[PDB]
Amino acid sequence: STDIQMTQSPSSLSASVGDRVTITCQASQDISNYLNWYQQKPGKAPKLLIYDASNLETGVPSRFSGSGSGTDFTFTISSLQPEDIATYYCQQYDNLPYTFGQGTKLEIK
Amino acid sequence: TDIQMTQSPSSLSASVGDRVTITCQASQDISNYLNWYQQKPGKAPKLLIYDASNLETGVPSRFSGSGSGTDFTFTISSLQPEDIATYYCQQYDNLPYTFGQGTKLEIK
Repeated sequence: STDIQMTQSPSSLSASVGDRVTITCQASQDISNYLNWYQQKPGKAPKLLIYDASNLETGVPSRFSGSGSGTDFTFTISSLQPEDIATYYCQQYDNLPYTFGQGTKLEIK
Repeated sequence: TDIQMTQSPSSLSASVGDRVTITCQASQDISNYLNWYQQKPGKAPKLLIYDASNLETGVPSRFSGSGSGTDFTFTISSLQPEDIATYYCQQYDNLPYTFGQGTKLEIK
């Protein structure tokens, strides 16, 4: 088994407050729903937002969502807020080693 | 109810060739199910060590991990310039698979 590569796009984006943010990840192997989305702010650890492709982690605002199963996944922020400025990552958990996408750095326009 | 990983130190500085020692404590027994990731500046975290002590492909021999249960150590035997990064432990005994807070390593 080759390590699973997660292809995340875009690498950076800017948008305005309220805008819809759309990030994609494609897994190099079928990973079912074993895909998480994390938010990382400077100097902090990744924080789990979406687990098992589409489940909202406790305490996380509902503007955050995920979809997909198999190889193609999408993460959405339906209305971008100032506090959401961070780098986001997809990560797969189907098989060790757990692998991250390359990240998407968000900024406000 | 999520397992708390207490990683220390938060940051350190050391010299090329020095021994770097990072610890993680789990709030409950996680057997051997501990990962160590390296996150180089601007990059995603990359898994170096799994099952507490097993090295991934291409990880050089200066990296090691030890411990079981609640008490774990990550060691760089001889720090190299390319090792400057933030390191994270992660338990994968019980979902969610929670992370330590990180250790930011710099050169003196």
